[PDB]
Amino acid sequence: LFDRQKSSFQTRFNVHREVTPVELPNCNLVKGIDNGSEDLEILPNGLAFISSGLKYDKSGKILLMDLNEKEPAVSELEIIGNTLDISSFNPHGISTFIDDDNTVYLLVVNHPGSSSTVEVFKFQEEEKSLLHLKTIRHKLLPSVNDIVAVGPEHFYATNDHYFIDPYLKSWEMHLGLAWSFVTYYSPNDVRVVAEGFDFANGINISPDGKYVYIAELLAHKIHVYEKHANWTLTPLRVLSFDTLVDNISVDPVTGDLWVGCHPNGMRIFFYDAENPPGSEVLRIQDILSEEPKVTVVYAENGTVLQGSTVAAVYKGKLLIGTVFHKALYCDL
Ligand SMILES: [Ca+2]
Ligand SMILES: [Ca+2]
Repeated sequence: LFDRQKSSFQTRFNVHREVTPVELPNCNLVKGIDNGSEDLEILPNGLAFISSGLKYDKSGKILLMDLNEKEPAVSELEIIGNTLDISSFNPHGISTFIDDDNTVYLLVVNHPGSSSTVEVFKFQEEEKSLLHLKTIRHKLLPSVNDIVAVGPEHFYATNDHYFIDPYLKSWEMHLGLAWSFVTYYSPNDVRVVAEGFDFANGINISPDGKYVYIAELLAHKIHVYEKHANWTLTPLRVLSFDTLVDNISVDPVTGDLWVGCHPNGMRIFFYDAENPPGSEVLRIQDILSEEPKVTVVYAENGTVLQGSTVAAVYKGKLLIGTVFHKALYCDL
């Protein structure tokens, strides 16, 4: 006789939340993005990569925007290589890593069918193209959501579920088992570095490499860890929010986290065109201090932008992307 399941479900999914709008000046929908912009990452030179076309006649693709232009226009990056099947390319989280000779690597979570891999590409800037280097999969990478690169083929990955089969995983989620987990992957060594998560989702790292941040979507929490020289993670603190936190970006200059969120779990998980999900963007400053300063920078009911997952800032501008629909480019 335990209504505990119903009340635990109602809080994880935030079932009655209604967005308090927070407005920005000069918001423009990005021309050419209509099939999602689930993750994005901006380089220090202002080039932004965006994954798009995620599925749970328009393919998965990676898009490029040059945010130094006054009206940035998106372009599709061509994938070259014969080691990747691009017909099933279905991109999700992404990360970059810039090596010492200045080579830019792009890592992309890919879901061909219901499996996960991480695809490593080298960015060829002049040609506007991604050279495929390699496809990574692993038994400890069953259901990958996002990664943060710490080398050309080294990364921490979140897995949003423990199970791969879609029936199993959807039950796994509804029951609140919280068996999802985080994996450190390298050529030499692959191991679980944290576990027990209710829907681990965004992940990122501080600019000095000392701290890893992990979003726990359905617990509405961001976990902060100290990252050791040997890649171990030790819990340092946990932030709680009243919203479902999706992808984390890090401002390289200050270290602030910028977070894409879903106010209402029902509207994002149980989709319908008559009642679309809204959007919400959080800024988090001084995440190690006694009180982190948390600010809603943008929030709206979804009549302009539906289902924000990610946001990042570049030179006074905010770029926001979503799981399945548009993207928004605003003044701060
Ligand atoms: Ca990412
Ligand atoms: Ca995500």
